[PDB]
Amino acid sequence: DAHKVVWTEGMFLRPHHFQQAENYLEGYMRNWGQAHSGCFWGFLTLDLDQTLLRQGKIALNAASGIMPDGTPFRFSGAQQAPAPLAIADNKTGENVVLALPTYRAGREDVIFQESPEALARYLAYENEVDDLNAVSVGSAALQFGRLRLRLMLESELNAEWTALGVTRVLEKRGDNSLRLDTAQIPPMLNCQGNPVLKTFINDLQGLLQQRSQQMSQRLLQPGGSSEMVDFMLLQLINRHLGQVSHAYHLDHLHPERLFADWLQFATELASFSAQRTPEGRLPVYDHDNLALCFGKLMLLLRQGLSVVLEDNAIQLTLVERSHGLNVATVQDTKMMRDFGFVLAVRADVAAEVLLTHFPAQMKIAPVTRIRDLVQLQLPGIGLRTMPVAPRQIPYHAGYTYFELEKGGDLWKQMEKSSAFALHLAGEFPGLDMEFWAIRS
Amino acid sequence: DAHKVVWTEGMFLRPHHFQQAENYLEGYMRNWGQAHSGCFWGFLTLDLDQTLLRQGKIALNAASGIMPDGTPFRFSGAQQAPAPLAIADNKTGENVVLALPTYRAGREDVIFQESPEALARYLAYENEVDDLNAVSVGSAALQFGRLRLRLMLESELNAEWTALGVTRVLEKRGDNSLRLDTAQIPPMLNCQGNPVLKTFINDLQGLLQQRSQQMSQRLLQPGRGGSSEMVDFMLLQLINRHLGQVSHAYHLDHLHPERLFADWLQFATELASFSAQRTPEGRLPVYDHDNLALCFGKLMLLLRQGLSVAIQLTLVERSHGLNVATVQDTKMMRDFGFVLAVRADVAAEVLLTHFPAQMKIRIRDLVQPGIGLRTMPVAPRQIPYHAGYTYFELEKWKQMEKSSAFALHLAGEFPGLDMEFWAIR
Amino acid sequence: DAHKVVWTEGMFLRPHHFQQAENYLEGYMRNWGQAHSGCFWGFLTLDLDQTLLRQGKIALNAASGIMPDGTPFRFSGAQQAPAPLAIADNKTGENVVLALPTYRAGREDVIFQESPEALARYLAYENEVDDLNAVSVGSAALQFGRLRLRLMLESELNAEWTALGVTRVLEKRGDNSLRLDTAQIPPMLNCQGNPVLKTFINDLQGLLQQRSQQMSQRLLQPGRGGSSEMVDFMLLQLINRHLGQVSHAYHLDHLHPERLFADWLQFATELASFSAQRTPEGRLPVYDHDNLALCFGKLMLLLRQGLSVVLEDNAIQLTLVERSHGLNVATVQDTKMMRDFGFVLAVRADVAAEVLLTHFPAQMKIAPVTRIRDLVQLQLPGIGLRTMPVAPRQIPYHAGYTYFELEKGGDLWKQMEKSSAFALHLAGEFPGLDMEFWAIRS
Repeated sequence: DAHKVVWTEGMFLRPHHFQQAENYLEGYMRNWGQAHSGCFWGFLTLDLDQTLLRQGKIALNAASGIMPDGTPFRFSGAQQAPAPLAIADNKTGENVVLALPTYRAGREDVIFQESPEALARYLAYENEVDDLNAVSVGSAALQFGRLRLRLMLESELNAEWTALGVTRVLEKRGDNSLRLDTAQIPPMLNCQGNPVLKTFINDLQGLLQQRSQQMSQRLLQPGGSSEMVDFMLLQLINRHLGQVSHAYHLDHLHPERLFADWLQFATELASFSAQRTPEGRLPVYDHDNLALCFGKLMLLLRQGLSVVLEDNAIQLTLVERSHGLNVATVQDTKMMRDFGFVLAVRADVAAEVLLTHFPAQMKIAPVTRIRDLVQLQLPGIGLRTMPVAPRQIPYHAGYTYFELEKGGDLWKQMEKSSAFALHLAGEFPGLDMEFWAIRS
Repeated sequence: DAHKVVWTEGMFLRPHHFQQAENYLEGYMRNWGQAHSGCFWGFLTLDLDQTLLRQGKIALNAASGIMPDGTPFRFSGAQQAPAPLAIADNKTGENVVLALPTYRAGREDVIFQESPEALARYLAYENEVDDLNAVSVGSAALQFGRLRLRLMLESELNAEWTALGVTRVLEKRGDNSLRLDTAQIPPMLNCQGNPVLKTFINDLQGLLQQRSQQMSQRLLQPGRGGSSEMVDFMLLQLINRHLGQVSHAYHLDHLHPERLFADWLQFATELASFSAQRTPEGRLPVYDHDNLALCFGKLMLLLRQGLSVAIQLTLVERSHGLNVATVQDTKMMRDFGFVLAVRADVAAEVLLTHFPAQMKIRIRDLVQPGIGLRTMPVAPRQIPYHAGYTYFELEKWKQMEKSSAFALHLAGEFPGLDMEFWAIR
Repeated sequence: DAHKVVWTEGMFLRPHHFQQAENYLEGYMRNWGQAHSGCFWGFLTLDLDQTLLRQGKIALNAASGIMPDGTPFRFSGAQQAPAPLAIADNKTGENVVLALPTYRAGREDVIFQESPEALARYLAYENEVDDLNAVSVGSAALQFGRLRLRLMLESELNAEWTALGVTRVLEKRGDNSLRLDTAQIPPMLNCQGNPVLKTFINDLQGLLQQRSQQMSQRLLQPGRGGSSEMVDFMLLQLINRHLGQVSHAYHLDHLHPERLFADWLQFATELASFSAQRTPEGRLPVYDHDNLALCFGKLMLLLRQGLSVVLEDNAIQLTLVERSHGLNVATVQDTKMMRDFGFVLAVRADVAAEVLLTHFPAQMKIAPVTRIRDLVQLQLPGIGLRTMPVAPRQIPYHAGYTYFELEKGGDLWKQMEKSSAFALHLAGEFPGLDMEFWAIRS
């Protein structure tokens, strides 16, 4: 905590005065900045040297940003950059970072001669500079500070540094070339300065233009609920056409802002999943692991933008034919395989009667075999008693639920069929049945 | 790129030291600010002086903002104000700007006598100031730096300046005065700072309030319904969301135009769902901080389109039993339906049975039956509320798609009669 | 008007140069900062000393933020905090502020001797500091400046001060202790610096999780396919968007209140679509940085009205937060809650009814977090669960669920009463389990 210097008349100026006055004005600006920005550290720009990478070292041609302690930085050129960092010929799967010593008054801040692991924040160097006034006398030689930025392994870090993550090496091959994890993303203050973020945006805009035009075309060429639900999705997509177009053209865009919009998009999208609500832990923004959090977020977005809008459960209509014989037509070809089936049954007999006699007297089969089953006296599809109404169908007190058992040669003919045939022998007083299909 | 000045135990102090240290601090600030603000330059405030515009002279009474290079500034009054720019009868169609020289190390940016060709950033000047301490000896004359802010033509600009658009003269008239394109918008850091942006916000608010009351009123009342009904409720939700958004924008003391633009853009593109395309068509507007009039101009037109939406024809008397229903367009006659609002001092039951028969709509041929008239259980909500009336829909034939007016002729008496005739599309 | 200083060659140096130079630089940064932040003043952190509340004193342990005039500040410890403010016997319902005098060139800005009624911004003090270089000779003694922050009454303010609101004194008890209006919210720069804002977020999230769970389950079942089902689906959609929005808010380490308000206002005005009025009626709530309790208060109301499925506050749902396998934790939001409310578990599972009625009440052990685990290994009982033959009229009744009231009484109940959360562990043989935990006012 750096305080403001008092300057009195008759005061003898010492280097400390300026040193402390700099400390204070820096804290002043840092306090102002940190009070109004929540993820204030990371890279505005970062250019890693790809050629140097063949020689088993990580170099930075240029970079700019803010360190975790609030220190701003910017360097362009090998003379200005941190020492390249060589990688062991055995170490593997290590995170590399760009670190800087934390300020401390209990230790020297500026040094004039480099040192292995010295914690000074600056290195002194000399440079001639012009006076700035029109009237002047010549130039002057000053000493300046050079932030002691440093590339090192994450494992080498300790409480005396602040670091932005830069990359991760996965392999030092035989020929000394470095295999980087091109997926790890650094802390970024601007999505525009990282290529992965940029194509997250670019990719999403493409998904949205694509499904936007698929839908608008079909809604333009059919009035059911199915149509309304689709219009609702198109509406949600259309909102995010504008949003992501703005993100696509913006010169500066903090990733947190982008992530907030897209997380809302993803949870609203889950409305159209079969579950109707987000499932499991939501992605949480992590400014120092953007790759993990935008990765999960992008998966949800892609699932959501690829979902086919579909019913999870529907009631089939029993249509009466000959005495005791009902037929329920399946919607389409694929329903037989994508669904399970439950027969709900109410009757004014004891449950003991229902459970023993009803399955025995009901024969379910594809229409093509029901006559054979009755004429030859063979069972149909099996019925399994469910303990309680499933959750996808409405509870009706008094009803007993039976699940149709799949598998076997009879069920295989059912999968080729378009209608169930339910032929019941005898009678049950007050009998009522519902026939339900539930997605698997 | 300015670096930290190192101060050492015996050092001999040169103005260079202070000068360089100020640069390093200013650039430390600039670097923090620019790391976290995308469109960081523009005006917070701008008060051009009309009084000087009868004189062919663009002058600012006051301004505050940040230059495109990051330089903060603020001034008010004749003294601190940059020189007014007097303009030529030559000039028509050009932007005026407020500019500052860039800073390069290879030239002075303090000068002590003014000279238009100098690229110096500050003009030095004299002022005496008191000590801030309570243990003081007295005041002291110092030299301060005045920011050399230029009012110049955009054509005059070159790589050795940065500038902010201030306006753009379209006409230097014969009356030694100019007409300004009041539709041009400076780069703004706060929407409340510029009147065009403010009227943008106020006008979208009023229009959303209008459509909001418009749509809710219809949905509140019973009516026939139809496929549009659910769509109308969808659009009202969307409008209801933006009533809050725009109210917040309306009340904020500080709002950056980019934030406003990003919200309105998603609005416009969701809005397109309720247009015939079902999705936006063409190329979206793109936010341009230095051309706010164009981008917002486009967006605003998208919005007015999305937020845009029954007529009573006079039953003119010509005789008893016959009134003319001159439709004012033959176009009208096949896309609109037509309804008879009818009330008579007679029993409800008979007016529902007889009146459909003694009023048919070549006609006096038929008088010596007419178009089907169907009872309308619920009145359409587009017709204004009329308690106690019975509504009749004229059955949709084809003699009158080619004619131009209806002829109603009713058989005799239903005392105290009243009648309205409406067309709905 | 803090202009730049011209350092010429051969200039004679005086204190004034450095003084005006710090003015100029401070003004540079302040203009930068203020140009890009509305509502830039307030607290990031605020720690009131409760122990001193008991002597008629308002004292700040620590605080940080920005004053309305642009001045950042940070302090900690009684050595640096402002002098505590004694509240007189008669003040009641008065606002206490943190204040600082405004900079004026016509007045001295540094004083060396504390005095009352002096509008100086700084108080000079002596300290000694090492050289930051290694070419160092040794430490040097300097005079630093310390911000003259001060706690005072809102009524004692004038234009020579800016101030941030800290709290309101409602009553000075007989024993000279003070009771504060805990509902008032200081101007805040981070929602996470204030407990009341944090619980707004946490409450809204739990409501959205509750309505989301319930509505989705109803929409899973096929309905009539009419407009009423579409309305429901439209609302779950609106709830689902804000599940994500509030999750982000809940997890952000730093979030300015104005940003949160703008989102919630839009949420509210779109929710009015589902009200009888179909559109907002009356004056909309307006963000007020210096009265967040008021403006958020109105917003929270609208959102509770639009989302509640019970009458006023006859009942409150508790979120069962899963924290292990079979273990859930229902935090209660009050210490009074456990003496004024009944407690019910709405349960449904894919087991046989006779199994659910017998096994559930035995296999679900309910107790306080501290006292849970032993019971499981100790195989002792927990709070009893009584089947309810009619479901409460105060909470929604899902046909097909069974409702168990918690048996009150015993000694175990007392431990709960003084606890702040239920712990529930269940011997898990229950496919399809869905539960709701409700508290019902008596």
